[PDB]
Amino acid sequence: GEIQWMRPSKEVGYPIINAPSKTKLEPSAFHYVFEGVKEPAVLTKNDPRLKTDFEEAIFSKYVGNKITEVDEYMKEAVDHYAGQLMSLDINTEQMCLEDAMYGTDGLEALDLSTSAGYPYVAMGKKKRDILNKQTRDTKEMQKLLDTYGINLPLVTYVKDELRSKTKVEQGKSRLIEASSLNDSVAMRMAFGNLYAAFHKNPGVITGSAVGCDPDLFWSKIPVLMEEKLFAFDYTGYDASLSPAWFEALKMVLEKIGFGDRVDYIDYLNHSHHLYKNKTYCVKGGMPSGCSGTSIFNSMINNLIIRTLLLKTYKGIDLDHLKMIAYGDDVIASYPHEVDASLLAQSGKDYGLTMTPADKSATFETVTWENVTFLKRFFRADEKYPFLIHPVMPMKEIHESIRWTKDPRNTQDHVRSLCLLAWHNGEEEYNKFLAKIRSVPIGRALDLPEYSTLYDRWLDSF
Ligand SMILES: O=c1ccn([C@@H]2O[C@H](COP(=O)(O)OP(=O)(O)OP(=O)(O)O)[C@@H](O)[C@H]2O)c(=O)[nH]1
Ligand SMILES: [Mn+2]
Ligand SMILES: [Mn+2]
Ligand code: NA
Repeated sequence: GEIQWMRPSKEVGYPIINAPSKTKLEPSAFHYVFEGVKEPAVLTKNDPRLKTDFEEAIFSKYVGNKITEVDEYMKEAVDHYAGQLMSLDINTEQMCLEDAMYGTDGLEALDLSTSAGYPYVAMGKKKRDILNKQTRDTKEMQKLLDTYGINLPLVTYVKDELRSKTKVEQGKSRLIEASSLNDSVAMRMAFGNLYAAFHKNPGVITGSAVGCDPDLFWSKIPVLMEEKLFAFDYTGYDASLSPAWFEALKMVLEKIGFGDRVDYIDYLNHSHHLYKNKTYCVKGGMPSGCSGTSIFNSMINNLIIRTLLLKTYKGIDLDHLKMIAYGDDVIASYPHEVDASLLAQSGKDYGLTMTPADKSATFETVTWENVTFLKRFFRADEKYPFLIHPVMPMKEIHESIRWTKDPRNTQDHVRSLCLLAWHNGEEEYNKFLAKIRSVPIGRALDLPEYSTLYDRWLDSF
């Protein structure tokens, strides 16, 4: 991913975009009952905390495009992966504007809370002003489509979330590249059925975990994995992606019956962006707020891992590559051990910064004891070991609970944390409930007891 140019939006007929300069995050009722070292990410260039140019820091994620074409390995990876997906019978039909808007089996309705992007975010129009769950009115959308078309600029927003102290001082705030509602609707129409197929088939055949339910899914994973596990995390995956990777992606779409709309993928690749008063163009890089981002990111990852394997271990049997990805996050396995550090090396030649899974200092052996996927661990239940607990560290949970965006969602927010936490064991969960109930707000919430959660879990399978 690399920025080709950037200049004043007025210089090209575009309005300056307004983005709140104030975080919605504020200390919560539990701010002092729990330990935490994260603060609301920098949202503006002014933020007193800064220690380097904001503007520069945020965009540095666009490290450049390391590769130019789709080499032999990438092509073989394309063939093999496209091969597996072929065994899914993925319906190649377009998705009717209705289902694409209010959802259907295997796909949720568009999210009404998130932006609507240009031009609507500059005309003042909002999402609830275009559709409604009970009506399922295509007409209003339809008109806007005919009126403004597709391929509309991406409105870039700085993401309002918690970040480490360093990532604050280095203005390393993450960006949300929101795509116009039109575009999103189009893409959901073109790739609607693909999305469903994936959401409904998390596993090693899609090599995707998107739309999965950790409480149930963690138990199917080990069965799917091969003997030896390997993993690593990417540094700025999305932005590092070169145009070649998008092509490989189209080659895959093409082979599975979507050669039809591979055009849409071009839009994610060669991007048109609006950030404040400035406008820029990006060659490569996956936009963060786009319909399919998650899935396409995962499909590309299936291609990447296959590529570095064919390139490094000639003769390797991909049919025994068992991997599951979720965007940049991946968990893989092979009958034989492989050198992650070595694969990481080939990664650079392909423009990817891969590192020891979980900020390790070095690439060590990956085991069921130390492997994590989605920040979660795998831990067999003491009473019925054949059931696996997805275990999120408490530190993460402690961090999230010390803050709040909307006081009216404290019930839902804490409840959620509880659904993650209890897997850390009953003793641990109770200490958590205890502290929560050590202040008025907590004591007022409706939280599930350990035994309630654990039983409900046992029956869920
Ligand atoms: O809205 C956004 C923006 C960014 N991202 C994601 O954030 C990633 C980069 O933004 P991060 O701040 O998470 O950096 P990092 O995780 O790569 O840092 P390290 O672990 O390597 O030290 C990208 O690779 C993309 O997956 C989102 O998921 N959503
Ligand atoms: Mn990462
Ligand atoms: Mn990740
Ligand atoms: Na881009």
